[PDB]
Amino acid sequence: SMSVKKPKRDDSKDLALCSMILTEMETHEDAWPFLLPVNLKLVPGYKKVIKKPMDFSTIREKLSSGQYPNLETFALDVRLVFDNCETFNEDDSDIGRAGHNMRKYFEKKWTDTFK
Repeated sequence: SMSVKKPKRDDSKDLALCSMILTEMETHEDAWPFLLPVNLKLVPGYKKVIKKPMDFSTIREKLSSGQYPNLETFALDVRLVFDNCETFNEDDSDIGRAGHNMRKYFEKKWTDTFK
């Protein structure tokens, strides 16, 4: 509350560390469905169904330009990528499996880097 604060966690490396995670997600062999925004002209149903499209290149530009206020807003966008994927793709599909794999890969890096 006013003039009552928990001890100050060092957040000075968070930007660099999110960048490293994101590089590791970019270079994963199963990243290919997620590298670029879904082409809304060429994929019927995407625009109407997926209310907030998100992809790794868009996260990279947001990260690089100071549009994440803290590491939690960064994780919310990464998770959005996988939540969108599950919304649109059957589990038993190459893309559906890719999204589960990448979400797992992310969540472990997230826990190991920050928890």
